[PDB]
Amino acid sequence: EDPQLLVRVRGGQLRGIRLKAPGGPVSAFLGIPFAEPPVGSRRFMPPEPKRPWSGVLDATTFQNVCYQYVDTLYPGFEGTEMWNPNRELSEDCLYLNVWTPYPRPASPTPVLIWIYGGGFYSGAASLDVYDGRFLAQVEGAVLVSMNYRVGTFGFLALPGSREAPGNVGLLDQRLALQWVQENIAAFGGDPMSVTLFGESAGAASVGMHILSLPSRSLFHRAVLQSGTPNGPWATVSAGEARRRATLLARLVGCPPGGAGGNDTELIACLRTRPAQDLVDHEWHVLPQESIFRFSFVPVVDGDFLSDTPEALINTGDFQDLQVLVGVVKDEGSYFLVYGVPGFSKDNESLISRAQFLAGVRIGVPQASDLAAEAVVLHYTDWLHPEDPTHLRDAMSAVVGDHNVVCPVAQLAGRLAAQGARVYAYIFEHRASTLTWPLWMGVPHGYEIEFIFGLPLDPSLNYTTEERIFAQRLMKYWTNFARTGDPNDPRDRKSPQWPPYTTAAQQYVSLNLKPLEVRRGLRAQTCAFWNRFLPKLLSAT
Amino acid sequence: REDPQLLVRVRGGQLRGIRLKAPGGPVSAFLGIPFAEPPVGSRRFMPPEPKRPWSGVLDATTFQNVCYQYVDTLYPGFEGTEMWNPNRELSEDCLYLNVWTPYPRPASPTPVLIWIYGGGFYSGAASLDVYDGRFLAQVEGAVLVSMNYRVGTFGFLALPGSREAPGNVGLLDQRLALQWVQENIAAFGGDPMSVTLFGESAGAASVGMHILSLPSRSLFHRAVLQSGTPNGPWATVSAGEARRRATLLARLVGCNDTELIACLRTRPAQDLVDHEWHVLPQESIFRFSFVPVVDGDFLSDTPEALINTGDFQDLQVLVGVVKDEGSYFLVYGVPGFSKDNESLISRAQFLAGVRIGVPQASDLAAEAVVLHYTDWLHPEDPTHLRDAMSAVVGDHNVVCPVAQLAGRLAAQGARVYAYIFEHRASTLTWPLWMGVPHGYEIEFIFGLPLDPSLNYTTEERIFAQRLMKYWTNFARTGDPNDPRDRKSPQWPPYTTAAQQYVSLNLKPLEVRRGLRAQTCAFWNRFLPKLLSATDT
Ligand SMILES: C[N+](C)(C)CCCCCCCCCC[N+](C)(C)C
Ligand SMILES: C[N+](C)(C)CCCCCCCCCC[N+](C)(C)C
Ligand SMILES: *[C@@H]1O[C@H](CO)[C@@H](O)[C@H](O)[C@H]1NC(C)=O
Repeated sequence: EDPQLLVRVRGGQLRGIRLKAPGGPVSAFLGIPFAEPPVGSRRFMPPEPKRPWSGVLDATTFQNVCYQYVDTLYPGFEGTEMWNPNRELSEDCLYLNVWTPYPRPASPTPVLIWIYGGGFYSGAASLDVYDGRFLAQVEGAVLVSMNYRVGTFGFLALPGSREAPGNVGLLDQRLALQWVQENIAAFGGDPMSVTLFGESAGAASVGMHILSLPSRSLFHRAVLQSGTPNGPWATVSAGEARRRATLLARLVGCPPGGAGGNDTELIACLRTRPAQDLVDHEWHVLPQESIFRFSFVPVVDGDFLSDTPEALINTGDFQDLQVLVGVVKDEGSYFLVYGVPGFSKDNESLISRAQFLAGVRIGVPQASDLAAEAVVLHYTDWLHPEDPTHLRDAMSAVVGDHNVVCPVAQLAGRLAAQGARVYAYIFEHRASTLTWPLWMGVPHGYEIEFIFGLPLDPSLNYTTEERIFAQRLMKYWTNFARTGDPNDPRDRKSPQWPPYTTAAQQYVSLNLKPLEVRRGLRAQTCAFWNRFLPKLLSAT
Repeated sequence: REDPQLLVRVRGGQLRGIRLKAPGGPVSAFLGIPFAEPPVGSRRFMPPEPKRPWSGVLDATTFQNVCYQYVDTLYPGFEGTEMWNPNRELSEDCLYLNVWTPYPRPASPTPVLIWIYGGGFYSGAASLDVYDGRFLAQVEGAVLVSMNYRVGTFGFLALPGSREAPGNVGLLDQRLALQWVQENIAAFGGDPMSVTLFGESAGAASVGMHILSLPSRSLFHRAVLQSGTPNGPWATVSAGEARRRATLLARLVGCNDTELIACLRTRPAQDLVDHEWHVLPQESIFRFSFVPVVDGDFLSDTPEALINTGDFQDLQVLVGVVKDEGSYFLVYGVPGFSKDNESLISRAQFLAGVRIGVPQASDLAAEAVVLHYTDWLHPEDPTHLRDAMSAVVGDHNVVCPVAQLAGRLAAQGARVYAYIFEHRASTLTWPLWMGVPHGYEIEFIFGLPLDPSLNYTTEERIFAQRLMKYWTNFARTGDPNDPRDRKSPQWPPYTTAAQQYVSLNLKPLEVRRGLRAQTCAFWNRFLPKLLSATDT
């Protein structure tokens, strides 16, 4: 047929499809099974390498989304729907995608592996905003985006157990990585320049790979957008993981009656429950009412993660590492409508003070009273402690800083200090297209469109600057991808992006106006969160 | 034959004053008038008993003894330090007051201004050149009274509940002086119905105490608290602490409460002064040995309690603070600070100094403080660190307690006026790094720049006038604003809602909202909870 859309892989033949990007043709190999479907008695189990196949495996289309909760908060609303599954749900979802430029690159092009985010409970490479055709067509890079097990399926764990040891949604990603290694070669990809890049929980994931030895040998560069492995939401202890597994199990009738004491039977029992049964009780295992906290996520097992990601970034050796890190203007905005009284995407959410005080307890569930006070002290504007507008924006700040920004900063600094070559940024441009209210500004995850290059598509209603902007962004990423320096290669155009350093603390303003270097990532505020607050908590 | 204008008859007898010359004219001055029987011998530690009547004409032309106290020998010969030291023979017999009126004495009853001097309750005197009534008297026509009150062990050593050493006597001395004015001030042309109290540091604390003590409250109508409050970390002590110290000091000099006080009364006054500092419990600064005890008598409850639950509708108050309240004190106990160099310190000193400045803090409380006052972008910059250490001490001990008091008073009916003094005396002898320290506003209020003999500038003289106008207008009408003269900058009341105060500097008045708002919420609201959580 066409040697361009026909490829032999370590397991067998494949057939891609030829996509048409604004600037030209692209080869796309969608739905490549990287592992044997983790269904049946394989559920909660580490993934296994897909067995070799006979004939030509079709790969002209997107596979099934892993089993996960579907958002029903705002039915029909693009702002939420855009994140929901666009393919059928199934426990048989272990496939990855590959975009290569048409025709295949002359020599070993650098590879950009994307890891989607969604609180470790949702997400899919199948998504529109994760369309890696532009970054291949335009920047000529080999882009790979895989699907990994979310929710209970990916992270339910009974630490120490043989049949649900946890973190399998990560081993999924790791397995996709080992694949890209021994197989990307055939797509014109360089198995020597693997640059991982993900947002939210994907970012947190990327971090996990950096912190996990076995994952090291599978990548060389890393980008962590709006998320880290060290936060208050990305991991749970062994005890908590268990307490939530058993509880979820219990709710689903596992085991039935007053029988118990055997984890194997407990999992065996769980393995028989319809997928939707688990998803039904996913949210009932949280210990307190909250936001930006997820039920099933990576666990500190002492295997995939040898110790807390905190303890790891604190004492790891990141000398050789080259990382790109960042954040958006208002991380915490999106999460407010999902459980904080007074907040809706429909009104301006001009909240009362009491609403704000309550909100603080939700957004910071692990906080004792005194610690809550501290947070209130810090975020209240005492000249106007009643102004609804402040209270509103302050709530978004508490959430966004606590969960994303400060942890980012804590990582960046701890990384740089450890030997890493870190680069930081603050995405501040609010897409014109954006359907969420003005009050949320630049919400968690609204940088993707630009990094992926969606504004390049003419049909989509993006402004010309946004297009130029997107290209600029794609440039930084791909540049960081090949070189390990997001800067205009040789061609020293103009503004330079300096490495974030402990002493200097430099990050850049990623927006319409050319680069604009700044110092201190909420330095003051994050000193509160990263230095003080912790000891306030470990006292109370 | 006598000058009819300098001969005054007072309840205890007659007295002759002296005609003084102020820059713009003559002024009458009656100095060293006794208002109490000499608190000596067995009268030591005891409350003041009224001055017994005398015969003949008492000589009220010269200042009297300064109350027995400690003398500041830190920087021998240094004006900025000596300007506060005793300028008359020390003696226990020091209970006298001074009145300054225009010359000739005013025809119409004029508003009285009563000055209570600073000095951390361990020192001070009305004898001091900075507390000179002559300018206020001559330029504004005020009747200015100022008294001496016992300090240190003599005026504040307490064995709560005993008869022979009840404590707070120095505060009683001031009250007695306040009564004396009530009675006798009419004789000089003063109006007993328009008494306005004003003080600085411990002086302002004392003023606050009179506001919070019922008896004293019916002896004045308005008040001005300059860089000082009744509430706050240093102004008062528990009854148990007061006793811990008193008992300790007693033991330190070789001494049943009665039998103890008896022994302390045989000790030479200097023996006491020498040991008064040995009783402090911790390595600190801006923390004094013998201050007002909360006896449940003069002070029914704590000033904190009292300002939170009191009626203050019938009160007009002027409160303020100078731009660099902390500096002066760093020099006294925080390593790395000297008047001689620029005192740029290392983060290590800043850290060890916060424990000096907030001696009562727990490691966590301290760390909370450190976190607040650090510039995390340059946590090592000695300049910022130096400036910051000064703010910790100023905010903790003065600025915030003032903001607290302003809010509580305002909240509970009072009419409050607030300011921040920002001008640095051109003639200032303290290093430029100390900015406008604690006490360097006084000389302007009292009108010293009006004396051409002193080397102030023309602007400074004009400034002094403006301030004297502010104070007197307030002492006169409860409002510091120029009445008829709807001039230019109008000074609005501090309200809990708007939180406005003004800038007292060479430029015209400027209104500012929120007095160290965010920082004071840390000290006032949060720090205490954290403090109690981590307490002993
Ligand atoms: C922004 N994306 C999507 C890319 C990543 C964010 C994932 C976190 C979603 C927060 C809302 C959780 C709501 C939980 N429920 C629906 C159960 C209330
Ligand atoms: C300017 N006036 C006279 C109105 C106020 C003077 C206040 C004196 C400050 C002394 C601080 C001592 C601190 C404790 N140690 C002994 C450690 C220095
Ligand atoms: C916004 O709307 C939600 C639900 O419609 C409501 O709970 C909230 O009180 C509203 N807030 C304002 C400020 O209108």
